[PDB]
Amino acid sequence: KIHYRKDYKPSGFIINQVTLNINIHDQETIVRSVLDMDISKHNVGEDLVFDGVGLKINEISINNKKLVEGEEYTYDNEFLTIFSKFVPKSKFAFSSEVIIHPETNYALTGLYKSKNIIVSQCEATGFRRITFFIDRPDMMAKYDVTVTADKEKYPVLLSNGDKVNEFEIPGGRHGARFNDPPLKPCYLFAVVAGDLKHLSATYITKYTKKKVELYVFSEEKYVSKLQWALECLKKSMAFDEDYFGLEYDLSRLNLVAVSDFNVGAMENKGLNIFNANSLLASKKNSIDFSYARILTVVGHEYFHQYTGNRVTLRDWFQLTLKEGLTVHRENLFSEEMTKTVTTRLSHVDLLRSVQFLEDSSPLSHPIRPESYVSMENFYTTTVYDKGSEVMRMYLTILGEEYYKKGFDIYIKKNDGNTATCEDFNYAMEQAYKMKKADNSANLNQYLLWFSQSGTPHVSFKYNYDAEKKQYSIHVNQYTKPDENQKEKKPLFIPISVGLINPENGKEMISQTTLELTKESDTFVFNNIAVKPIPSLFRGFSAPVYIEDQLTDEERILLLKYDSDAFVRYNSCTNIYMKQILMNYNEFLKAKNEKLESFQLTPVNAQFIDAIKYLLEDPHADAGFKSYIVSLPQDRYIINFVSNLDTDVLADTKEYIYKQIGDKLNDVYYKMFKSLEAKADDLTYFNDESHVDFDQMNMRTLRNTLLSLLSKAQYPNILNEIIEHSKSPYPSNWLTSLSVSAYFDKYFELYDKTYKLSKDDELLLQEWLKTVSRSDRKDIYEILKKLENEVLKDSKNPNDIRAVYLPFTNNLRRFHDISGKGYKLIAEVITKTDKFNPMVATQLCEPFKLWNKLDTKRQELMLNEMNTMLQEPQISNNLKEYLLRLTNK
Ligand SMILES: O=C(CNc1ccccc1)N[C@@H](C(=O)NO)c1ccc(Br)cc1
Ligand SMILES: [Zn+2]
Repeated sequence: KIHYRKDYKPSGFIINQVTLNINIHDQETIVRSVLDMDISKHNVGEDLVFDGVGLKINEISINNKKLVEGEEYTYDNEFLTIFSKFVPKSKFAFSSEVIIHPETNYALTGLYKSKNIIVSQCEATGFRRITFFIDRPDMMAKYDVTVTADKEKYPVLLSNGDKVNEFEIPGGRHGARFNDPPLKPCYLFAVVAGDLKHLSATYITKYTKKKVELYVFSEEKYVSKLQWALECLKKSMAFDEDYFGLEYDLSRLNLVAVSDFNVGAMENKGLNIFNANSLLASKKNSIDFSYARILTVVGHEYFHQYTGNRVTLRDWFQLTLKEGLTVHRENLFSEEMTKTVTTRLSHVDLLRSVQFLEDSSPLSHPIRPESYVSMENFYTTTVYDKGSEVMRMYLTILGEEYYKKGFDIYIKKNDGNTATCEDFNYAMEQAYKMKKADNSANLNQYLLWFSQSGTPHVSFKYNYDAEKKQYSIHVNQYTKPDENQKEKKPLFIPISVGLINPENGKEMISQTTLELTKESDTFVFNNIAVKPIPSLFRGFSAPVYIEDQLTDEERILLLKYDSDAFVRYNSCTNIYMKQILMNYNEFLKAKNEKLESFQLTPVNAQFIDAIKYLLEDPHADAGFKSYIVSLPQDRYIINFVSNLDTDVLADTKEYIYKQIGDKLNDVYYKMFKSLEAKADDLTYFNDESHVDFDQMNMRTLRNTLLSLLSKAQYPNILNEIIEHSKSPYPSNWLTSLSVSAYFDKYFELYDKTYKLSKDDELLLQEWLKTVSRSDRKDIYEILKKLENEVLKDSKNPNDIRAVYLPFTNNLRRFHDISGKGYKLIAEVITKTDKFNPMVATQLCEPFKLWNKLDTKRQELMLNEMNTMLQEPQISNNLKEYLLRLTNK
């Protein structure tokens, strides 16, 4: 079945109360469920159909009358059908007893066992794998849940709500009962059982002065890695209080880390469950990246408590209303807490690489799709990250004060209810009306951000009249037709702009957000004393392709002197892109024409001079510096080249990196040495509450320079590499492994770092990733060694994703013209699809650009997707993904 957004219809049934008994045994888990139900005003006498996947039925009843299979109900392992003739006309009880098997549930959806912890994952459609339900988010009910288990193996028992009873059971078993009176959808139900250890704190809310208990749990081995998460939770609570004025409403919040998890974390009410790699860190055993990941993922699930949990989705097509909005709240949080410009830059760099690729691929979809078949395939960077950019533009358009007023309208009008994207637009419209002093002004055009797929292109032309002191910015917007809209309409595009005086680098006009609402417009500015350089889309103010039509000399001057971090970064990006496209076509012609000699256009010398200038600026940001020395991401570049030949791109990037290194390697080396003291400062190495994002950026800059100097084979850099391997920080010593790929000591540092990584589950996975991404000529043999010596038959999604996905970014080797790379990942996708369809679909990520490559590689990748499509046991998830991806 394909579900279409236009076909939403309230249920003809009501579920008022869920009473659950989940009894965990060694070989099986027994779920007894009583559903206090009713007939709704939309009933039309239909069969009572519950969702129920993979359940072994012991018995069902209606009003303590056991139902007979065949004459009274059919169950096909997916839908339980009780025919209307046996369905009461008033308040009735439906009860069932089913058997499920968490120990062998390797799809990690529903109830499953992660190492020695039983844990649930119910969003989107996992609750029906636990018991029968009308498994859809508008079906709101009260929950009363008892869990029993062997007490020695499972001493800690958690579910939603208040623990109201704890009782011993003969046979060394024990039980706990949890009552959660407030209504919730079933995807927010959770249960956890295990030998869990914890850190805890008490938070007192800002206004009600309520005492909230905060618990963070892990397995005993890793309980020393919980401190940052707890700190991040407190920060998230303060931020929503400080920025949005929202307080936590429950008496307890639990965070739980498990080793086996399909995604990052899950916002189950009062019982947030996390991938261990997004909750656990320690400075001895984690790379720097973990600290920003934990901060964002803890924040993200907390912010869901309002945007997702208190204000609910009517239906799954509204997904971006909770995910896009929560990512937006997440990003505002991280920007505030890290206080570095590279936080925002990192979100743009993700959007413009990953999400732009998806939105020009055959998978392109608006942030509110009109249909789906696999609800799990709905969870995408379009829905999340373009969703967040659409959510963020409300704030750009409105400003902080009226944005907060509109957000408050939304929460006040809809708290405790279901909502839709239109509800949010309406709340923002009310704030737009107050801001414009015009109650006729509206945001109806803005709704197209939700329904229109594809990335708008925004282009510029300029005019300066020197005698008139008059400056004109002519703007054009354009979206390519795709499979979702033949004719694209103009969106409401807010363009944050400044005007830079090229003589002194000063701002020429006040804060200004151009509201482009037509396919084209001309914005004129008077009293402009000299010809300015425009600073366009400051902060990346709309999710668009920016065609700035500036000269490289103009872009260099913005890069040196503009006030906005993103426009500086983007101006640099654009200079690189111009060079990349030029040298690419030059390498491509020489290859196509079989030239025996040929020329390459060198990198702009004034550009290199500007990079040196900024690198030598003591007062500049170390994180920003590391962005300017890095060419754009390969998946950003691919949006600008038809039939991209990856070897020619590899040769292009190589030439450009070499050109710049040939001028700046001595600068790179000087800085790498002068940065050591502050970057590797150990003063707070044993304080897990002390987290310094500037210092971590300094290490990123050192590790970026080290990589450049190593690839360049800078004299005696191997000494620096070996000394780096001795650093206490894993970002440093795992960096020493990857950059030693260019040297004969690689396999000596392979063994050294493995021995340092093998005793921590998460640190080993980072090691796997480092090996996987190593720029090695023998990388295929090294992956085979990982498979045989380390990965083996692990079904842990973290292990599989660590071995294979970084490798897929290896431009020369993953795209080896034999197809051996496409064949290797295809085999892994098909093998993984037999037990975890969602992760199988994640492993298809490299294929998303398949139709953007040279015709030979297009054919290689298509052949492999057609082979996976032909596997007789293919999951629905994977089949539907690959059918869409290949346009079938
Ligand atoms: O962990 C992440 C990371 N983001 C993400 C992951 C996959 C696809 C798109 C984005 N997302 C979780 C979230 O949003 N928690 O609040 C989540 C929860 C359930 C389901 Br089904 C899917 C994702
Ligand atoms: Zn989320």
